[PDB]
Amino acid sequence: MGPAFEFAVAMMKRNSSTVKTEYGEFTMLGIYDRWAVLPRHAKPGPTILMNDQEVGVLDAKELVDKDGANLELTLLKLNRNEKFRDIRGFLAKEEVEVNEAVLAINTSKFPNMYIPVGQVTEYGFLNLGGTPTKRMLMYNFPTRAGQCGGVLMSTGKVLGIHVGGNGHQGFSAALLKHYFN
Amino acid sequence: MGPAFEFAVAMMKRNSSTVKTEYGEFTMLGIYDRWAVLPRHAKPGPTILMNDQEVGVLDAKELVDKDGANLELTLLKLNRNEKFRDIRGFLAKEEVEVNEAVLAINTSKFPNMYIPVGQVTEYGFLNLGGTPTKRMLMYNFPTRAGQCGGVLMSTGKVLGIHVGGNGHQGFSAALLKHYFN
Repeated sequence: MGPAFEFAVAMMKRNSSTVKTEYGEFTMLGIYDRWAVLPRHAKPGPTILMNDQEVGVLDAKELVDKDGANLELTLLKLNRNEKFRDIRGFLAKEEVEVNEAVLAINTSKFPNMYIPVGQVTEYGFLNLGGTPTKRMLMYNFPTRAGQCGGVLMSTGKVLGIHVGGNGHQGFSAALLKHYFN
Repeated sequence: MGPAFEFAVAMMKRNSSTVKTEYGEFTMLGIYDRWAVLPRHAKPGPTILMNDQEVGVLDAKELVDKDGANLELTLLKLNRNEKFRDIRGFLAKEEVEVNEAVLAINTSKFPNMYIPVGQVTEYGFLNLGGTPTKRMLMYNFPTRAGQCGGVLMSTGKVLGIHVGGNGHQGFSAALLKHYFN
């Protein structure tokens, strides 16, 4: 658990920011270059607020699988000079299962908070409030709203982005390496 | 940092509970026997809610120093059979300063959350919203309300209880071993 928290703290400090869209405040992870990811429900507009400063959004991809199914992630390309530390080598080729994960949240409502969720299992398919969603990861933790965007991590691995919950279970979209080109 | 989080997680799981008084929801730490501590502002009544079950409060001591100054902690003795794991040997004789601390919160608004606050320094005297307060510990973290009661920890040490903040600084009351007799 300790090494996962140590990994998470350094990761969040280096690659995470707090983002405000018209739909709420979210944790955001920069992946490489000027590309980041948000949970789909952040519905970013043509501009976002990133650490309280206004930033233009050049592109927004709502990710779906080959048979069109919802993946619940939105990739965005930001209009800014500074480049994200490349973290693509932390992203698995496929769904990671682990016995000890930490979920990191970085917003106003949850500033630098970390949650031990323990075991993460590829749950896979999920009807996420009406929408057929795939590549879900599940862990047991008493969900609240505003955790959306939280980053799911273990030692050396960024596993996914928190996208939903039901009182004792949380769901992350798996953050796969191939999303990133 | 990792060992502190590992310490905190096990400590919270063993000795902490979520408590509702008429003044709010708070993290509570059981110390030994049927004695626990709350931040003063929890103002517990003759009964509390502890993990959603009603519990009688046999005694409540608002702690002050020898010259009467506010210490911002309330000790309470609970009317229940189950005994707290004795954690008095984790409590320092005097104010602990450390370079890496973790603040643990366990309520509905913040369920099993952990925050790296880094360096804790005996700040000592503080005018805590009108009240002259002593034996304060200070750390830098972007405070929100509902963190009251949070438990401040490092590897092997329970340092204090979170009692106040101002946007970038948090304050804990030092949890001294001698309070406990």
